[PDB]
Amino acid sequence: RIGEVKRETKETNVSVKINLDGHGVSDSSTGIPFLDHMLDQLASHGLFDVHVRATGDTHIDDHHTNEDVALAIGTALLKALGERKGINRFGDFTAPLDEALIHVSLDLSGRPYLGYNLEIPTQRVGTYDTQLVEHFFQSLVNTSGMTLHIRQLAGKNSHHIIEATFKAFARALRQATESDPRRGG
Amino acid sequence: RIGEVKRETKETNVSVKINLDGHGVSDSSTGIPFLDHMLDQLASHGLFDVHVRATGDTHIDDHHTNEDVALAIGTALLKALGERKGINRFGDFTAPLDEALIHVSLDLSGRPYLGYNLEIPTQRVGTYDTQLVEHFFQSLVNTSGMTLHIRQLAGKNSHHIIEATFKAFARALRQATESDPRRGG
Amino acid sequence: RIGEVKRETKETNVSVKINLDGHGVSDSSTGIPFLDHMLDQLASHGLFDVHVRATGDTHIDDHHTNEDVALAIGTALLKALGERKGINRFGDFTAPLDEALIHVSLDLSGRPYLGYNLEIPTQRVGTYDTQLVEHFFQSLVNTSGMTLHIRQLAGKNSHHIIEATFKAFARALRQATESDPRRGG
Amino acid sequence: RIGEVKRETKETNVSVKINLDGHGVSDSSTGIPFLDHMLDQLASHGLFDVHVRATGDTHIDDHHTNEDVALAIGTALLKALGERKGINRFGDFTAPLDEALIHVSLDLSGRPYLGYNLEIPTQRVGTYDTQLVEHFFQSLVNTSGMTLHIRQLAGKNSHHIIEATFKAFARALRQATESDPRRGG
Amino acid sequence: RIGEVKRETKETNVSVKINLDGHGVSDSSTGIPFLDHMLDQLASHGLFDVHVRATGDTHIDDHHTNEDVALAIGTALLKALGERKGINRFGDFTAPLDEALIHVSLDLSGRPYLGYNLEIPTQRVGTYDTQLVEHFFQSLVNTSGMTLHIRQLAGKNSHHIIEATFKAFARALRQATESDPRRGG
Amino acid sequence: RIGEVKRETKETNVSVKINLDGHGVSDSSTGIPFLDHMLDQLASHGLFDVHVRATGDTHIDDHHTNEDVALAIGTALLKALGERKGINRFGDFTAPLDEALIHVSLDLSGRPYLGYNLEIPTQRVGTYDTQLVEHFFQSLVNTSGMTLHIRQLAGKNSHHIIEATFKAFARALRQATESDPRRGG
Ligand SMILES: O=P(O)(O)C[C@H](O)Cn1cncn1
Ligand SMILES: O=P(O)(O)C[C@H](O)Cn1cncn1
Ligand SMILES: O=P(O)(O)C[C@H](O)Cn1cncn1
Ligand SMILES: O=P(O)(O)C[C@H](O)Cn1cncn1
Ligand SMILES: O=P(O)(O)C[C@H](O)Cn1cncn1
Ligand SMILES: O=P(O)(O)C[C@H](O)Cn1cncn1
Ligand SMILES: [Mn+2]
Ligand SMILES: [Mn+2]
Ligand SMILES: [Mn+2]
Ligand SMILES: [Mn+2]
Ligand SMILES: [Mn+2]
Ligand SMILES: [Mn+2]
Ligand SMILES: [Mn+2]
Ligand SMILES: [Mn+2]
Ligand SMILES: [Mn+2]
Ligand SMILES: [Mn+2]
Ligand SMILES: [Mn+2]
Ligand SMILES: [Mn+2]
Repeated sequence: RIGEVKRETKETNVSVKINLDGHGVSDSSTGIPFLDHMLDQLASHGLFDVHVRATGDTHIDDHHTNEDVALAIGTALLKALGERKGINRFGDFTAPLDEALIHVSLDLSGRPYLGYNLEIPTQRVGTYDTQLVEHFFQSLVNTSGMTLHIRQLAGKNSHHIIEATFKAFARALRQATESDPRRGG
Repeated sequence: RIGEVKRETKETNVSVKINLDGHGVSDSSTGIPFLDHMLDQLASHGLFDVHVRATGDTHIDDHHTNEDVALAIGTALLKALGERKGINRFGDFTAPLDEALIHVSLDLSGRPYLGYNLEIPTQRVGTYDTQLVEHFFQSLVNTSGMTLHIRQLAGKNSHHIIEATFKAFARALRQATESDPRRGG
Repeated sequence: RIGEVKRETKETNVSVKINLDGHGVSDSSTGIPFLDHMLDQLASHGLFDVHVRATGDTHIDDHHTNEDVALAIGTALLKALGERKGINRFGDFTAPLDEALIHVSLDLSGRPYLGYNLEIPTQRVGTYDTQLVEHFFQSLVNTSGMTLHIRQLAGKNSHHIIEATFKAFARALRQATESDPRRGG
Repeated sequence: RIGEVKRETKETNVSVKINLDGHGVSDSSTGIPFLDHMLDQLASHGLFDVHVRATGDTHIDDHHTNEDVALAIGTALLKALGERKGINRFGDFTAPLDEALIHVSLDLSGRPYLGYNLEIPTQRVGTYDTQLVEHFFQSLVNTSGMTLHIRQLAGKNSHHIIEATFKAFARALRQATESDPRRGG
Repeated sequence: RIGEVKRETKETNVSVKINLDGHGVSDSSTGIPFLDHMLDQLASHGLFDVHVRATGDTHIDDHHTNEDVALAIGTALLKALGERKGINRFGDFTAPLDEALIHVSLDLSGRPYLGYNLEIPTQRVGTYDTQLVEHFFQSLVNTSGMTLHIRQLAGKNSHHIIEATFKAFARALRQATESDPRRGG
Repeated sequence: RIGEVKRETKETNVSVKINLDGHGVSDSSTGIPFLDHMLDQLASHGLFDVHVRATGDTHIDDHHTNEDVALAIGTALLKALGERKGINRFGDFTAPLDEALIHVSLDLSGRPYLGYNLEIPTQRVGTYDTQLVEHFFQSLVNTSGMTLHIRQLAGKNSHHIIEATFKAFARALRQATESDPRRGG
């Protein structure tokens, strides 16, 4: 079960491929290094094999090369799934880091939606603009065709809240499409 | 594992049977057609085989023929279970529709309770009186002997909130009694 | 410039075709008659030729046969456009009815968004559920791939506010894609 | 998989052993009888085999013999686990009693934390000082090395809230370390 | 219709030329790269041919080399126009990006004014100081001799609000001076 | 009295050694230079001999290489102490910088706790993320096994508040364990 999408514009050049049924292998180098620590989380905890290579204009702000990565993961994930048959289709999970809880629920059925209730106190994490985290999941929703609710329940630390939502999105994505129920189709 | 209850009063005539271990088959025609769309949800997502035939006085308000359907599903579900042995007994699940989250938790152990926190903005959905949804689960609780907490977390659409709680009740009922733990009894 | 989409599920059967460059001709019969008065407005004021034939389950609530009409207009409108070249791409317009102003702005470039600020006082217009008007434009946005801002500026009348936003959406859709600028491509 | 810890000070004398992979057997007599009803819950619902023998100074307040029990369960649970390999590592669960919901989430990875949001109305349950329940889980966190979030969602009954958090901690501890994912190590 | 202004002080060295009647060609390299992405917008959407070469002291803050660019565009734009005859003279436009609306209105008649109602949440975009955007249009107003009202109507994203006002200023500047009415002079 | 801890993970490589009874000598180079100015303060004012060598991934945010330094100082400090005998065990001190008072109290007896009441106005000091100062003392508490209360009493300057708490922690750590009372053991 693999979907691979290449996509190149005048701003970015994005190469994306995902094995949906796989192991904790990860090779994914974007132009900004903080996404590389977050795409490790949906490889080791979601047990996906994700491969991202993106070259973009970080000479200017990082908004352009974060859209085109997140848009390409969704088109690869819509192409990874087929005619949706024999999957659980519902993924819900909550995951603590230190002091912080995120609850992530998702639907993976045609219709795109993003509910976003996180509030990050600081404006940069290391060098990541921190207003792009909602824009990562907004771009992932619009091409994958999924409903997604992300809710913060506790916690005040910028590196801890963003890493609690990428562990909880990974565990709730391998519960929806990766696992299978008792029915056949 | 089947329980079947017939029940007839001067107002209604209700025939109800449930296969608790079954597939996504559904034949259930009540006097009001909007329940028929909701009992489809606890057949396809709960993987139950539910059979409801009710004839009642919809010449007057629909309050009378909604009690006697919901009372008969519970007596059939108490008769579907036996001496409760080797079941998980706890069912919790949250399920998104577009913009709306419902969290449903349940207990299935003797004691009846209903906590209800939904707030529906409109007063009719198509023709369904919308004040009967809490009364559906109040009648189902009192005969099944279960604790039930239903909590709205987001969402403003009458057809979306009621369909998000009948998908989440179904997935949380096939987690409590249908699945079995590692112990035998 | 024509796009035609047929779409049939277990609930509805929808046939939709749009001439984007056309005249004020209109033949469009949905299962609910109040949409037929509103699709007249995007034919005579938008100068589109829209043809809708939908058969659906109005035996239950009208939510199901309003999605599948609005989803099919968008896929027809994405197929009416091609590689977007030589269009204005921006459509903004405000249109009064009696006492009521709606301001509609749109983008037609890939990314879907809906901003909705209307507040209708009553719950039915004639028989139309009135909570579906936002759901009409939510379904039209997700398949057409357009940003859409709809803002109420004045007015308290249910038939006047909904008819002021379907005149202003029509005039702002024939300004974006139908008219052409001085450039060639 | 067994860890056994003996620990004796001038105040208490505590003997603690836990089979982490086991059945619903329970023999655990502390000096105060209300802990004995609560350690039954993490034996039958968590499917652990816990053995506690503690003799302490209940001639004075029960604060001293509740620390040393809860400190010894954690050191036994850190010794029950080894090099943490091939476990789910995340345990989240919510469990109703009558009218009361507790949501318990946990992490079991090195770092200790306790978030506590319960509010018990009365000051004694039978004879248990009721300000020690947070101190039970504070002592269990500091030696086990786990993050733990405990959140009350409803309910006003002292015996019902404390028994809803010891059923939900047990089900969320046999989900984190007891169950195993599809990966090997 | 071309105006070209060279201007050099002890701090900056600015070379600016604008073809007002032209096409979507753009070669404009300032010392800070985020202006280069914004001056692309008034070339492709305004259909102007703008040429900016500025060398300045970005060894210190960027306030000095943003004034002298914006002051030189206005003197070039006052020299691009002549005795104002046969132009529309009024330019108003609103332009959505994702979630954000800016309404820009302008006058181009002698008298300088700037109304500014934007509120940007963050303090840097990539490396641009974000308090200079109002100072860009304040310097452009004082030399061009135009009234300018900029009003935010929605939106919370720093890169989206600033790019929605440079698309709407461009479309409202090619409506005022570039297009011509039915009168001759 | 020396404890030395080496610790290496996939992210960092930390070498830490502390002479608890020593002089004002300091050689400690972490990957981020602002910790090096703060570990000078617990060498000259605490009269400790601390040696830290850490190599970590400052290619991404500094959160990872600040945990593993602070975790290694605590394990070295627990190994510096032995069976705690003949020490004062209580350390309390308040220390002014310009306009700012911090009161630091500590316990060094088994049980870990951190109370943190500082509020820093800015978000970076030079390049240090400033949300990590509480996370420094949270990691130092969990491995050393000490209670620690840090309270701000006055002051508004980011470099002055953080340097007032590292002078007051040093003087309160050489009062607890370094000095000895009149008793022998
Ligand atoms: O969760 P872990 O312990 O497996 C490693 C984390 O990814 C690193 N971390 C520590 N604090 C925040 N992130
Ligand atoms: O959830 P689906 O997409 O399987 C079909 C829904 O039952 C129909 N629906 C669409 N909006 C509200 N209900
Ligand atoms: O706008 P008109 O006058 O062309 C006809 C309207 O469509 C009918 N109407 C009158 N009030 C509300 N709608
Ligand atoms: O939950 P049960 O019914 O298995 C027995 C309970 O432990 C006893 N109880 C009844 N109310 C509060 N506790
Ligand atoms: O508006 P577009 O899609 O033509 C390209 C934008 O300029 C890039 N962008 C995407 N988000 C914010 N800016
Ligand atoms: O406290 P001092 O004067 O010994 C030197 C300080 O460490 C340097 N300093 C001056 N302001 C803030 N820090
Ligand atoms: Mn964007
Ligand atoms: Mn991390
Ligand atoms: Mn009743
Ligand atoms: Mn439905
Ligand atoms: Mn819908
Ligand atoms: Mn009308
Ligand atoms: Mn205590
Ligand atoms: Mn009890
Ligand atoms: Mn200035
Ligand atoms: Mn841009
Ligand atoms: Mn951390
Ligand atoms: Mn200093």
